[PDB]
Amino acid sequence: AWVDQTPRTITKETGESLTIKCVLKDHSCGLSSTTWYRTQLGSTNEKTISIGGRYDETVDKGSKSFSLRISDLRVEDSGTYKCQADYSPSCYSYPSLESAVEGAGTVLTVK
Repeated sequence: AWVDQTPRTITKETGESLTIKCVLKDHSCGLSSTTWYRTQLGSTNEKTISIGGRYDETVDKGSKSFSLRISDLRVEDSGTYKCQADYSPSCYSYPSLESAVEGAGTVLTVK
């Protein structure tokens, strides 16, 4: 299993929107949950993104893909974005019991 994250590099203007797409690849079952992270340009700390406000997530099990949309881009949205997909190696047949894979990241530059 691995996650394909697109786009890997992008520049946007303020007030524009970004959609990042992650698709879980080479796995026999669906993903069990997703998480999005941000490290703002200039900083070293990875923050977990809460979905709500200007952040919108759409999970499409079927294509096994999950997408993050950020509205009304601000200059301070600049940074690296990462997606994580949780999954069971055994498709949960073995009790509990998980692993995760993450996308390559998206380097966003606003304005």
